[PDB]
Amino acid sequence: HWGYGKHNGPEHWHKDFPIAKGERQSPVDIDTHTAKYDPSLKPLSVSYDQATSLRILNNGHAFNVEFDDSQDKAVLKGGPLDGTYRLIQFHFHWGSLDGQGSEHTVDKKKYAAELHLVHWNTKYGDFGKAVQQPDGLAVLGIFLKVGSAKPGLQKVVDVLDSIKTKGKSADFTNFDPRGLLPESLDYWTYPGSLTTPPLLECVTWIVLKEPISVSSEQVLKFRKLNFNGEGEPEELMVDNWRPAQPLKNRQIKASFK
Ligand SMILES: NS(=O)(=O)c1c(F)c(F)c(SCCO)c(F)c1NC1CCCCCCC1
Ligand SMILES: [Zn+2]
Repeated sequence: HWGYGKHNGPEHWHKDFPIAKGERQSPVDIDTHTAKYDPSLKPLSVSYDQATSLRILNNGHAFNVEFDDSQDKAVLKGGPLDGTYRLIQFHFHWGSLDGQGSEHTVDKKKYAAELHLVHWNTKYGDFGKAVQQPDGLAVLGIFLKVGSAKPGLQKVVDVLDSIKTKGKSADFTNFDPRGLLPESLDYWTYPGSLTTPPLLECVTWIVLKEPISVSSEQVLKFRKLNFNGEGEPEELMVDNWRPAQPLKNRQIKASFK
């Protein structure tokens, strides 16, 4: 039942998912002035050389690019993390207009979209068990602004026409997610949650400071996707973002300056 509309959208989620009002919900606004520089934070280590993408799927809420995570192929480590976290999928959240679409905000600024690369802590053996643990997941979030095209996104954008409606999927091999990163790996980090139901409080959030640029043509193609399934009334897949939630009793740490 949950979704992103007036009747089932973020302000309703708490009724099925009481943790919506919990103590470590995501996303948040990143107050860049109150984020504490922490010289003990390590460089983030992003090892995507061996990533094996499998499939791309429209689930009715967003689209997911899935990876084979049955061995240590694409991993995130260091940064604020202990251990090794395996990439399982990436997805995006975006707006009906370029002035909104990101879930995290930076001194209240919305970006056109936000990419989330979702990784799970290999000490919990699989993703289902990891989401039940307070350090189960590390999600790397990257802002998108509109300007020049991102060449390494085009393969994603071109296949979207083939997964237009809910439940459609396509083969999606040999996609390299290093094509989606910006130059710098400076980050903020905080303890938070999934941003969609079940809203589990299991995420170490790592949000890059530097956005990537994507073209208006690229983001426009995102907005041509549908929330409905084939042969239902067209509801464009836009504004699939959860707004900033109360920071509460949490500190956002910066890797830089
Ligand atoms: N937004 S997020 O990065 O915190 C996030 C996770 F980290 C998750 F681990 C999950 S669990 C599903 C894994 O495929 C999740 F749904 C989302 N959110 C969903 C966003 C909207 C569209 C539904 C598709 C799955 C991602
Ligand atoms: Zn997300």
